Amino acid sequence: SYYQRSDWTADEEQILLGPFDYLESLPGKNMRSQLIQSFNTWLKVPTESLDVIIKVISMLHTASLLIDDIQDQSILRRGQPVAHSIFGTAQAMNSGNYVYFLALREVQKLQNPKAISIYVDSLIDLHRGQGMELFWRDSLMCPTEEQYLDMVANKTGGLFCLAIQLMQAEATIQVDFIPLVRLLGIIFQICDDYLNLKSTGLCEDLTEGKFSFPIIHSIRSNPGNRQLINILKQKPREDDIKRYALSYMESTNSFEYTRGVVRKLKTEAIDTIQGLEKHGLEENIGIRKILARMSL
Amino acid sequence: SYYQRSDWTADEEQILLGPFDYLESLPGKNMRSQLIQSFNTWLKVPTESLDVIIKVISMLHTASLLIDDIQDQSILRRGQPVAHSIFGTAQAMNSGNYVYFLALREVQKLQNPKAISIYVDSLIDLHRGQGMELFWRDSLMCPTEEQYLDMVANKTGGLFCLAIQLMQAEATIQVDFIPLVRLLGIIFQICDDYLNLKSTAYTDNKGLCEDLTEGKFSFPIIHSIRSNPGNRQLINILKQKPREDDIKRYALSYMESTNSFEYTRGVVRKLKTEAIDTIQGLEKHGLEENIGIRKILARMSL
Amino acid sequence: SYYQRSDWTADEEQILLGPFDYLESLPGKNMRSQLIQSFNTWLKVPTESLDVIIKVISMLHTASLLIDDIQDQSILRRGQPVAHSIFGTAQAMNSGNYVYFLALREVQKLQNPKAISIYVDSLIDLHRGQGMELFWRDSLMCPTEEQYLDMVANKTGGLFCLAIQLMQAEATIQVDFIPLVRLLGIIFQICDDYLNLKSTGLCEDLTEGKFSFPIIHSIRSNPGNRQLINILKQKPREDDIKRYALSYMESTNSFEYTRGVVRKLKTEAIDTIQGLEKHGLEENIGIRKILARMSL
Amino acid sequence: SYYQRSDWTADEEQILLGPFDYLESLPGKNMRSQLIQSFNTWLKVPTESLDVIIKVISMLHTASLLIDDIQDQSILRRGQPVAHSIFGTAQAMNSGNYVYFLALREVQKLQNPKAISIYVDSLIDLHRGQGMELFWRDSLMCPTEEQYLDMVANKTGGLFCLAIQLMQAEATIQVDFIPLVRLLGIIFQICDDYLNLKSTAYTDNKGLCEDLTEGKFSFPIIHSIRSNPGNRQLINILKQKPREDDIKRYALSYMESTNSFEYTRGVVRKLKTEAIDTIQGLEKHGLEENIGIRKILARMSL
Amino acid sequence: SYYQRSDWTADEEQILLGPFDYLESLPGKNMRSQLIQSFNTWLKVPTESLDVIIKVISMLHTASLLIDDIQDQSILRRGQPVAHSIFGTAQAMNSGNYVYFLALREVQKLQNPKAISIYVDSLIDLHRGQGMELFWRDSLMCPTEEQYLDMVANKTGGLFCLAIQLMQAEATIQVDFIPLVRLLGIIFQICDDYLNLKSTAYTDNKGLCEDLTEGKFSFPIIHSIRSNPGNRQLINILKQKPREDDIKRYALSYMESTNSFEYTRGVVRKLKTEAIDTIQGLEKHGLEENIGIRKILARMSL
Amino acid sequence: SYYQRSDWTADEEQILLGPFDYLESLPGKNMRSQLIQSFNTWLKVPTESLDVIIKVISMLHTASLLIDDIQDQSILRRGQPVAHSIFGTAQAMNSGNYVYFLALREVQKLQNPKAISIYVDSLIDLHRGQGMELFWRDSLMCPTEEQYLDMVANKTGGLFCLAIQLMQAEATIQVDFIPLVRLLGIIFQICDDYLNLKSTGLCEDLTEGKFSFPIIHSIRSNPGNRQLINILKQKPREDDIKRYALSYMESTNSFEYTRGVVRKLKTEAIDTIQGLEKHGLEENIGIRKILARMSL
Repeated sequence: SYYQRSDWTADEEQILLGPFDYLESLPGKNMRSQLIQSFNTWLKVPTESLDVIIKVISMLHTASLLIDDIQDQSILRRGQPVAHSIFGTAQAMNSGNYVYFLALREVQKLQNPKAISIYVDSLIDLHRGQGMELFWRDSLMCPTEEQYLDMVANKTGGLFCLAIQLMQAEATIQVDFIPLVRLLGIIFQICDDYLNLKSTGLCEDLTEGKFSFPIIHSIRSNPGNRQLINILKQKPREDDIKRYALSYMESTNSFEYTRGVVRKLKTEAIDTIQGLEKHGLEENIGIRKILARMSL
Repeated sequence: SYYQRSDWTADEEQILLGPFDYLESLPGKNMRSQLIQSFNTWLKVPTESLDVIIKVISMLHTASLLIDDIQDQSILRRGQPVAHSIFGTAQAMNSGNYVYFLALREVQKLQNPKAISIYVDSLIDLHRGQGMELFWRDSLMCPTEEQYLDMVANKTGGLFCLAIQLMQAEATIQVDFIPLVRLLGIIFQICDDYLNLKSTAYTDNKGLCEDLTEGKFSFPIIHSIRSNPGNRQLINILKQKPREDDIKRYALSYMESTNSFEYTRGVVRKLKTEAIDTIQGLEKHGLEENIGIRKILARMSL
Repeated sequence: SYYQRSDWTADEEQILLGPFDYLESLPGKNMRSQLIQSFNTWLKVPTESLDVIIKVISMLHTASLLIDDIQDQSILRRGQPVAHSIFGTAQAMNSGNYVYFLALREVQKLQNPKAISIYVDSLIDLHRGQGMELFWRDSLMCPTEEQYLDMVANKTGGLFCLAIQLMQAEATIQVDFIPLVRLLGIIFQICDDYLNLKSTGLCEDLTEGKFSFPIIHSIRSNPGNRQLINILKQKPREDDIKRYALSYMESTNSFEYTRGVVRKLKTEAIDTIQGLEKHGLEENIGIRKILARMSL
Repeated sequence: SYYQRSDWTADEEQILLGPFDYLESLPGKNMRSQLIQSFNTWLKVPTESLDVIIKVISMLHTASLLIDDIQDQSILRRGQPVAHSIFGTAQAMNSGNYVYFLALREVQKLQNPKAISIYVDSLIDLHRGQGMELFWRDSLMCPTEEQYLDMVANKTGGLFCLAIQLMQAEATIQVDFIPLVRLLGIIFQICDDYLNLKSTAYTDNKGLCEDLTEGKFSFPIIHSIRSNPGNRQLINILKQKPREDDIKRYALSYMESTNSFEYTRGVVRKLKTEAIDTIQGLEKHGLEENIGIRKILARMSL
Repeated sequence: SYYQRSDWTADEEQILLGPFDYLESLPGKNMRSQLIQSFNTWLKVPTESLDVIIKVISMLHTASLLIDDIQDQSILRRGQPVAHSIFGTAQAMNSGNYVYFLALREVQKLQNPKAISIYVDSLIDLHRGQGMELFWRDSLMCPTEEQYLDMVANKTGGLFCLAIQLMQAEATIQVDFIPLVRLLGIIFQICDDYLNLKSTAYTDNKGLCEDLTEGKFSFPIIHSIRSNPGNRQLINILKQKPREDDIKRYALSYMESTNSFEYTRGVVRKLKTEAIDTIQGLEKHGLEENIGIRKILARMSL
Repeated sequence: SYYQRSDWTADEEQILLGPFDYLESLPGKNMRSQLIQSFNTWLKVPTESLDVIIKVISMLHTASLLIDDIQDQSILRRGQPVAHSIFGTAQAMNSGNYVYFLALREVQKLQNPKAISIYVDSLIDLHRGQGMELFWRDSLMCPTEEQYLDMVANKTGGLFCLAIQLMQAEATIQVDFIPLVRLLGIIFQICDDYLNLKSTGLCEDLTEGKFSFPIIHSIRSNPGNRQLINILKQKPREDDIKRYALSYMESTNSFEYTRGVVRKLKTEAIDTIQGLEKHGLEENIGIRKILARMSL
């Protein structure tokens, strides 16, 4: 009687989604979507469910950008200012975790008894990946390549795998695509690492102190030289430190090593793609295109 | 194959849970699990289900402390360092949101279909309340008391309501206890606001007037700001996020001049009366007299 | 006997006027002066007094730059470093307030019983304007256009009006020019706001968190979007935040809105100028030129 | 018309005066209005004029505290937060200079033509003294004692001299009291310098040795620096602007080793003797014996 | 000629030595010059040579405090400000390395050719130990206890060993005392590590647990970190370099739970027993019983 | 028995010399070496000793760069990032002071009874010079030209003189070259000061607050203007402050004054060089080349 509970208003949603709406208004390379499209060539998910899945994955992806940019302490995002440099850390963080749960509500629309478990297991894999990455960063402990790949499997596989698993759960065909999906996420992340250092901020991964795939190679290629790992500790904003690091990683042949690893991995994926097709699946051009987009 | 997927190990769980386990080992008031037990006098949920519910609510509560101490830039927690000042904010944040989803997995063990929707709706309300509170905070706009209470109902209420709705989902009695529990969450939050400013117990556990340092528009702060809009001293103090004891001291003195601490006591007094009436009303409809719930209401007092 | 009061020396003046002499040595757009010249076409102030007034207004103008640059936390001034980044905050502040009172001593040379009251009322209007502007800035409270204009009347009218009022007090003609003078100061300030965002630091008003005329328009044009007002709170030094804000203000048509307001205001001034001339005043080319200088 | 000029409102005055009103409500020593009253025994200015003078001098004094606390980067004021740490420096600064001109308007009410020139010359001296003090401060050059006293005569003296010159302008007696009042302002400032370092009353009101934190070349600091130029410890401490109590403590200890606090007492002793002689001299020329002025001199003592 | 070379003056020495002289005037424990005197019972170095040795070792010790307080970012030293917080780091650093070479010049006065090589080898060991300690520090890698003891032998041991090797070079007795003195330097450093955390005497002289603020992997810290690798709380605290007393307090509490302070006492106990055996062994070979050396061993104790 | 002293390993040397090895891997203008070569035309030091001396001087020079960059708070070094911005202050400092003593061990290889005294006296002169320079900087006390030159004699003469003195101590000829060596170091330092402000970071000496030769001239040329010395106090990172200072030093004719001083000093050196040659020394082309390299 003294307290009268009010309904939630459009204006309040608008406030809560400010950081989220901002990010969504920035053009990006929409690739989770193309990945969904080219797996749908095989899975043929009914349209009403595919739209639900696409919206769930868009939401989760954007929400996790809000959070990752805060936790990585990035400065740019699709070339425009990072969401929390407009709205502040707290509202960006909370906006993104809010969207995690709007997405779960959206997922409930599949009215599929397995969809909740699929969502939970992905979000758990997500944070498990991002947690091991923060652990190495904060401890200055360089992982092995193998350790890095298991982490990437979790933390970039998480949403890749989430999308395809939901599609699988809504489709009639019972082929297991997840191993291939996980490969593509690993390739995607390794390419990302490479492009962050070699492509037209300058090497934001160095500023953030991240043990990325080529940085790992360079540090371990000659553990007697501690210049690179010490640069990571400094978390350098300066272009002159970054340019020096870049140059040292050239001397260790680490960009050549990464290119050859991506080559080896694309070859496994094509081989795998051909396996599924030699077993009664339509030839998939769209997925070969996706895999060509990653190349460097 | 080049990639050889591996199993998650206990050593890795331990890393992921470091911040959470740190917080979990500092002693707390356990209001929430005592509130559950008082309601279980009426709802009589079996032990197996009730352990799950208690575990889910305490996972979610610790998790959100992890996150809220970061977003509030708090310094102490249970009179000990905030988790993120040991582990850093990134890992403290990630561990906290990780646990949100460990708790979702945990509530699946009820194999109750209403349970997922209850969980979803409550996490949503949590973030809605927290989101409006940060909005006023960052914009320097003082809410009305009514707006404050709507937000508290979502933020603090959302987790009280989650605990009792899960119990209701696990019980066959068709009484709605949620209004009562929501009322208790408001009373609890207003008491918390008052104590953040007026007690050596909380001033030893979170700092002298940490709500001032954070710039939070709490219940007595709102009252004192709005009771004399021509004086901007208090809201300017909030803008400054003072760590100094002298500013906080002056602000506290100012709020006594506005009779705001008395105003709050009076409000809490009216709400607790409403709470007792509600309890007595439920009991006048077949329920046994509930001493535990009277004792938890009591232990929210000044 | 133990204390012997010493005279004030040229060397000490030189110290006290260091920040002031520095600013005066930087070329600027000298417009208070042209405004005085083109009103003198009508007022014909005797030369000895006009020189006193010109010196008083030069002093006050430069002194208030010393102070405004500190209070706004600017970084550049006429392209060169801001006075307090050479001399420090305290000496720049004190140098400027010192000059306020040297000017009052200079004003006493008019030996006009009204001149002191005119000076006091202007300096009061000055600080009243700058105080409401700090109040909105520090409180994140966006004023209305109407509120902003009353503030500008006070805080840019103050020295405009001061100059013309002294001239009026020293002249024989009794025409009231102040309403027109105040209009011109409002036009001058709105143009300044526009030029601060669209012209060749980049949008120093965003860094300073100022509710300027186009920013006000943009914020209020769509109060459901809080991106701009939140950028103001951040007080951004980064060019990427400023560029984004700039772009958002384009989308709200706020530069088009400001241009049309300045158009409307120039038309009132010409109309007013023509009124005074249709009542026995020389046709004033110089003031029409001044008003053309503001255009955008 | 598009522009519709509006009147200044009381709500707006209140904003403009927030910092000033804040300071004005913290209790002070009221040396200045007591000094005026002692001189009024001799000058016998009518109440109406004397209220104006007292109001002008207290407006100007509060205003310049607002400004000086910013320029000195002070932390406390009358044992309370500095105005700018509630209101921010911009508004605190603007409000302070605003009041300078409210006071100019206020002194116009004497309708005394000498009054404007007196006001102008004193504000000029104020800024000249403050300006030399910042110059030594920022350049790390220690003045001589003589230069220090010239600057104090302008800075602290300028506002004592303003109060008594306005009274002289409102009186027909043709005695010059300004030399005496200037002497009193020096004594007052030297006492202030000593007490900033040597008293729990001022160390509770402005902090432990706040003059050190600010880097001010005060009277005992100058003496101690110059008495042994081969030791640069003290002047290097000034350069550092220490907030830590340990540095300030060490510096205080150093200045005792230089007998600087004794040196100051001795100087203050000589000046107060000169002050009494001057008073007795004025009284030996027709003026009634002035007990009040003897009591204010007394209450400047250690 | 345009350039007219000039002589170095006492005024300039005084500047160069300001930081050094500041430190030199704060009272210390004088362990090192007492250790020299105890060994001189056996080595019986003439007074003239022994004064030189004592002067060289105390120059080098003060110099390296100057430098180590900067590199460790220490706050207090002998319960007084660190030299560089008066003089700034540049001058404090330069003065300290200056003195390293004044001491080299000073040791030349022995006109002993072994002396230069002894000096060189010890300064080398100093920097080797300090260098490994910063390496672990900055990399966040906890050494093993064995690696810690190797580093301590170089860093703290290097200056004990320097003092006694110079004495050996000035004596004709052909006994090797260096193993014993190195052992004493380890015991001394482990005691220092323990006391940095567990005594109001050292907590009043260097701060509450200043080793935590600095991130140093000291003896009990290493033990406590390594005794439970699954808990990363302590090493994460080191990473944070906490100045707050609450974090340091929690970390201290954590290390008690790991029984690390007991572990250290036990280690120090074993080393002191080894030290006594060594002494007794040397004495069983012609040397007179040495009470002084037993008393300095004693005064390293808890 | 409980403690077992371990030997020092290559891996540990590698750690301790990390900052040092880094610096040595950056190309620099190798001039201490050319100075040694062209004095060896006269001194003809036996090869085995000349190599020892060269290594000692290389070590000391690089080590003192590690330290000076920390104490000056520089940011660049031979165009690449400064050593302590990779390794941190403490390890760079300690790496450099370690090398001081490795060099002393190296010097012992000359097995020359005088070499230790020569080393000590140079290192003392070094720190005496750098100490007076920090004293003026930290006290804002502008030295006289004459004071500055005595300081430079110590702090840039120190290693110049050290090199030639060791060569002298290892050579058979007994000519005293030190006065000429000291002249060349003074010329070298004055040229350095000039080039730091006029040459293609921008005026790092202003950022560091250094009283260099032209800055000294400018400040003292008109002590009534305190703009330059106040810029020094600010230690400006901004290019706009530096550009303004640069311009003010132009107006004081201070770069013209420095060029004329260097002219006067080169003329003394040539005159001195010709003296030594008119007394039985080979004509030295190499040293005239060195002296031409300094020119501006």
